[PDB]
Amino acid sequence: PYRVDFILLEHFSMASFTVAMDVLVTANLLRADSFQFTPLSLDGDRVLSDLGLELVATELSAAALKELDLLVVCGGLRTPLKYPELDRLLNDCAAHGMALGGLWNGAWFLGRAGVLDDYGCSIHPEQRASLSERSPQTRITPASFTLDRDRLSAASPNGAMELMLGLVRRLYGDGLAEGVEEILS
Amino acid sequence: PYRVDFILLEHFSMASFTVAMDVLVTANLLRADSFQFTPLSLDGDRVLSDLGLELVATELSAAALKELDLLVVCGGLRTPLKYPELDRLLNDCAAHGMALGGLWNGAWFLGRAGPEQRSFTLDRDRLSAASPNGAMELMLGLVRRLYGDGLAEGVEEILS
Ligand SMILES: [Mg+2]
Repeated sequence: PYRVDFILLEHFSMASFTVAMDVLVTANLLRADSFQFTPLSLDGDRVLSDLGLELVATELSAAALKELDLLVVCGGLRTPLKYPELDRLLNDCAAHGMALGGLWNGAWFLGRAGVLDDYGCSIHPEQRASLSERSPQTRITPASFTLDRDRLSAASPNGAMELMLGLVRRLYGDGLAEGVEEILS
Repeated sequence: PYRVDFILLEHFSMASFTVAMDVLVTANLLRADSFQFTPLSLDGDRVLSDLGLELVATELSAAALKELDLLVVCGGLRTPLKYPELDRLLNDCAAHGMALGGLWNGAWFLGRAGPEQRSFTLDRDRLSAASPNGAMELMLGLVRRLYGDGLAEGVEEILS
């Protein structure tokens, strides 16, 4: 069971998050227990999305990240660029051997944390300039998603759907991913 | 501001419900105070979506259904075909002319009045949709009607 958790930041792109989840759930629909996932919050059991809706989430536990294969930072247009704690948290997750990710502008955070050094990534245009300024060793891919080793990132909802399809393809084959796509699309 | 409220039933289609909300929030981005909305629950302040995620909602209230210009029934595949209160309450809302709608198979509950056979359709003041994509056009038509093709076309360019 590939374990992936999503850190939902305030004003996170709901469409980015829900489409990525759809892919992982639909994958399970055709192939049992392929993925285990959990929405996570840095502070609280509720996170507000860019749609005004709040989602219930588990309060992140530095310890309970240990059993993870992938930690994804979910941001959005109005997502505040703070959360200084994410820097050592992601660095340690990177040291531990975890794959790391970001939707919409989550790559900005992976960038500041120094975990995209000599890696490609996708990020929303609004934060492209800052990401390059803070992380010179990070390359900006001229496309909506990026699958570079253990660094997965997307700049848009569609990029996020392709990103998780890329993940499904890399783990269980073109067969499952192609099947997942048929249902969703 | 036009008022639309969504009743989220257990296992409701998240994708279906979210894209609908996207159209409205987006319209508000292009034209302030265009819409107002609230997710509603028959029991508890939390509802399990079809994706395993739970959204915080507001428990349904009759006295509240006074400033509502539209009410929608959001359902999903594994959603149970029950909820008795959906007869008195729906008919009561129709008893006020109030607009009513349904997403995915939330039209079935509409059938207790007027593959769950029983993508979208806008019939006078009774809206419907049987797919996430149908939910999009559904709310786009709502905008096209209450505000025109201009604002409606603008929203369509953003979501995609
Ligand atoms: Mg720092």
